[PDB]
Amino acid sequence: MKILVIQGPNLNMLGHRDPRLYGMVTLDQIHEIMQTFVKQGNLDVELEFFQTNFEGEIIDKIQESVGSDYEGIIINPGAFSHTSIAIADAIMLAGKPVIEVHLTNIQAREEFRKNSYTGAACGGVIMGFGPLGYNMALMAMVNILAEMKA
Amino acid sequence: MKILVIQGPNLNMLGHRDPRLYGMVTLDQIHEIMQTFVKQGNLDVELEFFQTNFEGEIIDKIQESVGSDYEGIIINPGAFSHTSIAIADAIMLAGKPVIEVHLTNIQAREEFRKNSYTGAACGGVIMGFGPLGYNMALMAMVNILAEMKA
Amino acid sequence: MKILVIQGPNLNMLGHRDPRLYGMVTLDQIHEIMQTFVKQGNLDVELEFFQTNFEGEIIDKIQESVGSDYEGIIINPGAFSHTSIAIADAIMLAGKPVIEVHLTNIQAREEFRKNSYTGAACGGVIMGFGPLGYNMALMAMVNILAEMKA
Amino acid sequence: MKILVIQGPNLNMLGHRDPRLYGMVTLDQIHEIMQTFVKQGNLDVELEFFQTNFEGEIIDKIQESVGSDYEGIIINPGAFSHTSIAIADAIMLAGKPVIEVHLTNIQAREEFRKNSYTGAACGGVIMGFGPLGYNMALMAMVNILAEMKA
Amino acid sequence: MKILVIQGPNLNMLGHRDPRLYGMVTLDQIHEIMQTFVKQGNLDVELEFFQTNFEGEIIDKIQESVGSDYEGIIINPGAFSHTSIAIADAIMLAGKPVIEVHLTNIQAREEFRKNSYTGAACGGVIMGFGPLGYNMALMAMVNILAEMKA
Amino acid sequence: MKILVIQGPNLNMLGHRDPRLYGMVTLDQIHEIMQTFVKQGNLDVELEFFQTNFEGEIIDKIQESVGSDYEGIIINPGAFSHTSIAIADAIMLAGKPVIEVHLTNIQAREEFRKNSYTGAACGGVIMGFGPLGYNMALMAMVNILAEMKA
Amino acid sequence: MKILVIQGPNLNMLGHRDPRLYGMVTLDQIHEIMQTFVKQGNLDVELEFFQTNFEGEIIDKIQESVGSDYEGIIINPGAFSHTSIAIADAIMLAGKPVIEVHLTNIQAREEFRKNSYTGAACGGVIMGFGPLGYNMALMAMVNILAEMKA
Amino acid sequence: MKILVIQGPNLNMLGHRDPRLYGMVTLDQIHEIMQTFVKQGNLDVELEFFQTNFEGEIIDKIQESVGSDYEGIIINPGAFSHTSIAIADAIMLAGKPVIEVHLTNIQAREEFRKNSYTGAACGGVIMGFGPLGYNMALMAMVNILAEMKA
Amino acid sequence: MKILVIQGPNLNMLGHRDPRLYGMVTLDQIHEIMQTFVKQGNLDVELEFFQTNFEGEIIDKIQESVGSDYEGIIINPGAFSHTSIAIADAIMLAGKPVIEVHLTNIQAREEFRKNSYTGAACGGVIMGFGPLGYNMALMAMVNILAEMKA
Amino acid sequence: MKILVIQGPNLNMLGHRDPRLYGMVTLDQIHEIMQTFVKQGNLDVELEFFQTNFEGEIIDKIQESVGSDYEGIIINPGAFSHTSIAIADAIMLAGKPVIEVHLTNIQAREEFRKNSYTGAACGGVIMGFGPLGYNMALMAMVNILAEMKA
Amino acid sequence: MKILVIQGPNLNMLGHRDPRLYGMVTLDQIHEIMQTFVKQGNLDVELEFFQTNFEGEIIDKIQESVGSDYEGIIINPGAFSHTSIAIADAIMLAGKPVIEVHLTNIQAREEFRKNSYTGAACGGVIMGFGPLGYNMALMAMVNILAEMKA
Amino acid sequence: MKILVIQGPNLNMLGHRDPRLYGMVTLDQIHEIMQTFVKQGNLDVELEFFQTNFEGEIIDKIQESVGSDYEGIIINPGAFSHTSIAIADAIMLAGKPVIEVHLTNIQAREEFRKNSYTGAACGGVIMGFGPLGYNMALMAMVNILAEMKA
Ligand SMILES: O=C(O)[C@@]1(O)C[C@@H](O)[C@H](O)c2sc(CCC3CC3)cc21
Ligand SMILES: O=C(O)[C@@]1(O)C[C@@H](O)[C@H](O)c2sc(CCC3CC3)cc21
Ligand SMILES: O=C(O)[C@@]1(O)C[C@@H](O)[C@H](O)c2sc(CCC3CC3)cc21
Ligand SMILES: O=C(O)[C@@]1(O)C[C@@H](O)[C@H](O)c2sc(CCC3CC3)cc21
Ligand SMILES: O=C(O)[C@@]1(O)C[C@@H](O)[C@H](O)c2sc(CCC3CC3)cc21
Ligand SMILES: O=C(O)[C@@]1(O)C[C@@H](O)[C@H](O)c2sc(CCC3CC3)cc21
Ligand SMILES: O=C(O)[C@@]1(O)C[C@@H](O)[C@H](O)c2sc(CCC3CC3)cc21
Ligand SMILES: O=C(O)[C@@]1(O)C[C@@H](O)[C@H](O)c2sc(CCC3CC3)cc21
Ligand SMILES: O=C(O)[C@@]1(O)C[C@@H](O)[C@H](O)c2sc(CCC3CC3)cc21
Ligand SMILES: O=C(O)[C@@]1(O)C[C@@H](O)[C@H](O)c2sc(CCC3CC3)cc21
Ligand SMILES: O=C(O)[C@@]1(O)C[C@@H](O)[C@H](O)c2sc(CCC3CC3)cc21
Ligand SMILES: O=C(O)[C@@]1(O)C[C@@H](O)[C@H](O)c2sc(CCC3CC3)cc21
Repeated sequence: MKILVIQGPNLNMLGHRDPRLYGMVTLDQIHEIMQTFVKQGNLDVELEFFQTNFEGEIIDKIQESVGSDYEGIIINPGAFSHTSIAIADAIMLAGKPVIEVHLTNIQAREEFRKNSYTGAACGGVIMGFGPLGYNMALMAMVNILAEMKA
Repeated sequence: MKILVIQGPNLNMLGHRDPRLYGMVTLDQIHEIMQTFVKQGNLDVELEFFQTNFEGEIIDKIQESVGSDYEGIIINPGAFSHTSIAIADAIMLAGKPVIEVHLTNIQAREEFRKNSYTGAACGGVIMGFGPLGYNMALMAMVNILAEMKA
Repeated sequence: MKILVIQGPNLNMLGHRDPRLYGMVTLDQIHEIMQTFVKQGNLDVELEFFQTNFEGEIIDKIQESVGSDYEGIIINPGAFSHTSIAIADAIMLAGKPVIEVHLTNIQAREEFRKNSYTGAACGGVIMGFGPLGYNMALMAMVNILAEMKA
Repeated sequence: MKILVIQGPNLNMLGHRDPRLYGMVTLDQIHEIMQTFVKQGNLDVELEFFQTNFEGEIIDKIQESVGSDYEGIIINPGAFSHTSIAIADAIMLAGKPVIEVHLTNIQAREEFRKNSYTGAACGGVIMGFGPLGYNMALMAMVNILAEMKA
Repeated sequence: MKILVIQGPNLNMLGHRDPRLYGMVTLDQIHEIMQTFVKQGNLDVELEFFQTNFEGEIIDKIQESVGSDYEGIIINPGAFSHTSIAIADAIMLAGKPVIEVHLTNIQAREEFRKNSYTGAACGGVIMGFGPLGYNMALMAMVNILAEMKA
Repeated sequence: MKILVIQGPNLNMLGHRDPRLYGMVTLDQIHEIMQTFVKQGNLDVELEFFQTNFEGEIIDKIQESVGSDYEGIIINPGAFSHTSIAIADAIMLAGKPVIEVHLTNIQAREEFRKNSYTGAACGGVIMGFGPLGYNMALMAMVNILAEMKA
Repeated sequence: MKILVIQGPNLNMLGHRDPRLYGMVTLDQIHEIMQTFVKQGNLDVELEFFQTNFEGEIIDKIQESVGSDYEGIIINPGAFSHTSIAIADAIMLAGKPVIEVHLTNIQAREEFRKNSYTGAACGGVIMGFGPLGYNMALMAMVNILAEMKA
Repeated sequence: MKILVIQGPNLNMLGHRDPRLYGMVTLDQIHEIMQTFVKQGNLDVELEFFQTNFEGEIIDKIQESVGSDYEGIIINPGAFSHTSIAIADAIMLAGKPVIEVHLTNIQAREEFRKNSYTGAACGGVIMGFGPLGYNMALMAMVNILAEMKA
Repeated sequence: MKILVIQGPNLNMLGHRDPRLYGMVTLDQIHEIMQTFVKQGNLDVELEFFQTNFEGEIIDKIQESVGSDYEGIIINPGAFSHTSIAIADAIMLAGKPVIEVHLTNIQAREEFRKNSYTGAACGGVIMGFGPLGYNMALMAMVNILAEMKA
Repeated sequence: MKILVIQGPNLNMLGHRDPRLYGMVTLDQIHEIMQTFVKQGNLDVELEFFQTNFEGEIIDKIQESVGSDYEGIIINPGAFSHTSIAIADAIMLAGKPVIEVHLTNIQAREEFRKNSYTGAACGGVIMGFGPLGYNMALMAMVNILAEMKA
Repeated sequence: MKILVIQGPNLNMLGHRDPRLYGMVTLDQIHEIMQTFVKQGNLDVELEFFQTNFEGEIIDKIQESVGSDYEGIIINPGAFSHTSIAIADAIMLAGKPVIEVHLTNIQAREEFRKNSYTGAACGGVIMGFGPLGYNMALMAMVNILAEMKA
Repeated sequence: MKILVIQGPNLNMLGHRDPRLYGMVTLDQIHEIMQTFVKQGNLDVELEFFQTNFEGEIIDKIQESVGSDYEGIIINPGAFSHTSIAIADAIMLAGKPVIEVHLTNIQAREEFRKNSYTGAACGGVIMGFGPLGYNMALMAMVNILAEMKA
């Protein structure tokens, strides 16, 4: 399985800004942890990582995934979760499993973070576990894709 | 007349995804149908087609149209219809006729599709006719631009 | 094809009142223009025109259309667009194509004009083209009814 | 007892349109069933049936009932339930028992059907039993009018 | 001056129903009082009175007034005040002074009576004076029409 | 047929408190009246009555009904109608006919009583007939269960 | 009869500012016109005029009116109409007739002017007649106070 | 570690009702799967399982957990997620990690399921993975409790 | 006088959890303080204390109070204040004085705590005084019950 | 301790107007009762009483209290409770205990009385006990100020 | 140029209360800083400073400014920004430039501070710069008044 | 100090489109005016100017500023002010002073312009001064950065 990991606006600043709220582990470190989760698990998974601050680049990437290459997406759309009907539509149209991850619990913050157009379009959502959420999503994606093969 | 046809996020997937809702005619096929409508009508129209998943590329394109080249725009902003005040402002500022087209009837879907900032900025709106909407928009634009010349 | 053209409350005052907003072309003139569109197109269309200020007369007329006589409706429900669930239900129940036309762009006026119960019930909606909208609707209806025959 | 049965907009299409939602029993058939309920019950009831798509005709009829002739009303105002403050006022002013019936459960459909101005004005409301609701209303009206005589 | 007095749904029941709220003076009595106000004032006014429970009949009547006959309207639209965008549009389009009267203070009742589409379209509104409101409206109309002549 | 009659919070106080609004007939008296309706009708119905002030006891009881014993439920959830998504879900999951009864017209009281999650989940709803509503519900349930057998 | 005329915030600028919207007749001129209406009518009325930009001074004045001196109030609370629950309470507590006047039609302006706490507390409201509204209010007050004496 | 697994209203019907939406795996089967996840992982975890349809029993259980016995809770509050401020407070007061699981994606259903008072009180939330969500929660809890020990 | 003191969900954790917000005085300590207030005052009061996390147990207890034993209730419904229409109805139906106490100022916290269905049903409400509120309520209840005896 | 008792708009009319709702005890009588509560209690309290219908006079008075003279405020802001952010800010800025009292239960009246900006700024709120509320507030203030000294 | 500086409710407490949020610079100090800005700039400006906690005194002052004396106003209406339609109207009617200043960023605080009726009436608004905002406003006013002279 | 000036969507059209609302001074002219303000002031400021119609390019630029090069940002996000939570987050995360400027008063336009996510994230906001706002922002930034150095 190729699994695409899409990281949205501002995620590249992880570990460098607002450590109180988002922690001290960087985005690159999360990606190395995900690799280690696959390698140590001997999972038949190839991870591709992609970060961007552009809505259009997320949509382009999701559309790129219409192919025999990629079998699922794990996405943290950042602030676009709450605003991007376009990304939500791209997810709906992807026709492959998509899992949404948030570092924080978006039910427990400002009112404007409670809506997730993208999350509503995803099969499942994981929030509030920090970096561990991405490993949870990896566990879940492997299990989903194996279920679909069976 | 040069008429610019702008197609927004996800429109490039037409005919390939969710055929139940959006049909089996591709974006390229719609564009060939529009050309055929002009050629068979002997209309003095040059069509330029542009698709993008980027809000900023739509705005750049609309601004590009401030010129003796282009006389009107037919636009399907996709999901940005409901979210993009920036595109709505660009339309307001274009100072040339703009017609909004939607494949679907955005009054008859989710509540979040009912608002169209962009449509409110356009002279007219056409929705719910599938690909035929673009030919309706072409008919209308030709008639508007001929009225303005008179 | 028999196509029924239903014009709602206040439409009979067109061309005589508020010309700034609704123009100087009368309702009778629009109807003659629609005929000319059919005759010059050699379209196999018989138009029937009906105007009324009564919700109940619109519903009676729509129900009248349950028959081998009429194959589609083009309707401008006027202000009843925003208020009449009853007309919306009649449209839903008609089981024939219905197209809604507005002279003005009802996305670009008072907040109370944005809701269209009737438009949500229609296959398609055309707004903001003035009288030309009715010819667009005629073009569209002919194409829809020909598609259904095929 | 004279009991007036008022059937609102679109009810005359019952059994002929949207059978999935509203069933295959016609309005005339419901009225014959109500008669049979009275005759087989030996109830001292004279039914008068009235259907109309006009709000004003419902109000005129309700006002007609200010008389020694009619002792109660069973009404299905159709879509006017949700919109007609005027009919609600007529009901309030009738000074005789009025029972509202809906074929469908208007709590379980679109948000715009949940409000019933007319139902709020009625003594009681019955919804979601299809045609049987009218017999329930008949049972209830007989019992109410007998209680009032005692 | 011909002044048209339009009385909306349920007004014909005045004095006969809910006397606690609407009083014991009938509609016919109000009309005789208005005549007496004109006659005793030696006002150069011809009153025409019209009551109806039909929205469409109000609109037809208002349109009838597009003429050298009638110079102003005093209207109590009843419950249609709160619902009828169509009547509000007819008033806007009338191009003659229109005054709205309510017997009751519609600011001091149910929340659903607070909106008056028709009142917003009228030059002025009078509410809460019972039958006296109509004489106030007559005083006002005479003064307005005399100001316009000067 | 076994028919389960579930009476929710505060119903056990009927006839003892607030007689102006809820009447002077006790809950036990309503239950005896329902029995008499069955016995005098020679209906093949076994009634089981259950009252509780506990949401969880209502849900437990509804789940108890997943069995060859009980064929339908008549429920007055009291105030839980407006609040209990859990009871609404239990009703949805019951897979047997459920009818909601209210003594009062919950469209005609405080705004907070207008929502009925439970009523939306029920096949039908009866409100505003006082104790008679339960007999109406019994009539209806017998007719529904006989229709299902046929 | 002593009639107190209370003029609220900004009314003292009438005729001097925004003549397009509020006209060119000053507050002092309106007061002289009201006197002339009484004198020419030989009405047994003593007018007292009071203008202030202070909510507390309006309330003090209204309370001052608890006395054999003053029999009614005509009030234009200006912008306090929309905000002042305190003035609304003072009006409720006055136990004498109070009539609210607005120069403009507060149904036809900004959304924030539509609410009138004070108007809801008044017996009647007059709006949209400019200065003439005050004479209408005077006519009405005389008639109300004469009715109360009878 | 003792981990308490709390299952709320209606969860005991899993696998027996509405399999389309909630699947065919029973609650007991999920619990055996969780045990197998611990046993096969050689995790130092003792699971305690508790299901109830009572809000008060959930709160009692959570309070029971104030002790050296239990170190974390995995909870699916069912419909109480959307309604129970009391359970949310109990979670806040527990002073131990709590993870919320939903079988379904509560962002993608009825509007009334979008609010989760309980989820906002939890450290993290997992939704839309069916039974697998509970294993994800187990993975997460073990990792959280191990982090806290370090 | 027997005075029933009802303490709702989570109150039994007082003094043990979240001392910053709710203080360090336990529920048992508050109850001993209330006794001391009665004993030192030589008040003719018998206190009965009852805490529960169950809505149904509160309602059962309130209904228990329909008797010559208990003359008033002091209640802190906890989180049920904001949610429980059922408890509010039980209070309305109790026909004895009920006083609501909150430790905290529920006007000064989350928006979801501002509504108190139960408080609206109570004669009076005391909030924000911590444990002292219960003594204030005791002072008040004694004075109310003595006034009723006179 | 000097305790300032501030009474807001309309409170000076207590006992003279609307006795049904606000009772027959005057403001002066409440103040004498408060004195008697202090004198009979031998409390070391000096009361200062201040009533005004002016928002600005309340704010001036509260600011006056920034001094060694006054140690706490008991305030009934009347209708300004619901409207005055300015008074709420003055309370926040006072840096001394402030208790809000309402005669009536402002949770149980019009929707517009439910918001209390001032109450949210106060340490505690007492409502619905009539004049007794002020003695409750006095009891509470003495206890608060004694706690602060310790 | 005479420039009037109006400071609203509570501003006189600046530097003495809540220094964390509003700083330690007093109102008098801000006024001396503004003078120094004019003197050091050799600006042809005469400053007049006015602080008050009374809405009516602000309106009186603004009206005072209708004169050859004063050419512009810099205003911080304090909490009246969010509530005072009357002050907003006075500003609209002033017919001279008015600039609104807030010490804090009123977009970044409580929801109830986001609305500024007064700010909407002003030419420009400055917020969130503390005392420096007043010097920014002075810079701006000088530039505006010089532009108007040219 | 390096100060970054970020200009958002559509700002590049300034002076060329809608001069009535946005004036005739171009963006390049504003930038030259800002330079002149620095040069004539002998301010130790290096301005960098950046305009874009892309949300992602604004975020990239803001992140670019995490460096010893740039010390503050002046931003006009255009229409993204009202929509872009992503840009608001980037501003929050920048950890350097950011000032928002709008040419127009966004409190005085369409309702949809009133929300500014970005402005809420900024230290301060300036609106309604046209091009002068940018010089005000420059004055302010210099003063802020000098205060931080001290
Ligand atoms: O919790 C999450 O994962 C969010 O998706 C919630 C979003 O509401 C928010 O915009 C953001 S911003 C962000 C990266 C912040 C990093 C430290 C620089 C993550 C998220
Ligand atoms: O009906 C339309 O034309 C819409 O503009 C309505 C928008 O709400 C929606 O986001 C989308 S997505 C889309 C392309 C979908 C294509 C099959 C891959 C079109 C539209
Ligand atoms: O733009 C349209 O076609 C509308 O359907 C929009 C509706 O909101 C409105 O009530 C009206 S009124 C009207 C006839 C006005 C004619 C000059 C006398 C048309 C319409
Ligand atoms: O369920 C009901 O009885 C309703 O009153 C609910 C209303 O919301 C609705 O407009 C309609 S339309 C209708 C007649 C439909 C018939 C098959 C042609 C009934 C009703
Ligand atoms: O106060 C008024 O004049 C109203 O226009 C207010 C409307 O809200 C209401 O529907 C009605 S109904 C009515 C006639 C009632 C008559 C005794 C049978 C008048 C009015
Ligand atoms: O009208 C009904 O049947 C209601 O279900 C409506 C609900 O809103 C309400 O909580 C209550 S309370 C109740 C029992 C009251 C009994 C005299 C002690 C019934 C109901
Ligand atoms: O139309 C009315 O009478 C109003 O009461 C409506 C209010 O909304 C408004 O604040 C104002 S301001 C005002 C005096 C304006 C005068 C020319 C300086 C009157 C009114
Ligand atoms: O998806 C979930 O896990 C939910 O927590 C979502 C809730 O909104 C809902 O009430 C319910 S009902 C339920 C058990 C249903 C079982 C088949 C009988 C689970 C849930
Ligand atoms: O302030 C109050 O008294 C409240 O009634 C306000 C409610 O909103 C809240 O749910 C709770 S929770 C609670 C007990 C908390 C105890 C330390 C474990 C009290 C209350
Ligand atoms: O109940 C209370 O104490 C209130 O603060 C509630 C407020 O909403 C109301 O404006 C008023 S008016 C008032 C004095 C009324 C007196 C008999 C002349 C008190 C109050
Ligand atoms: O930030 C501002 O300038 C405000 O105008 C915002 C308003 O919302 C607020 O009421 C207040 S209160 C105030 C003076 C507070 C001083 C330390 C005693 C200023 C303001
Ligand atoms: O007033 C401002 O500075 C705004 O930021 C307000 C925004 O709501 C709006 O989208 C726009 S569009 C714009 C550039 C318009 C230029 C003439 C082509 C500026 C702004």
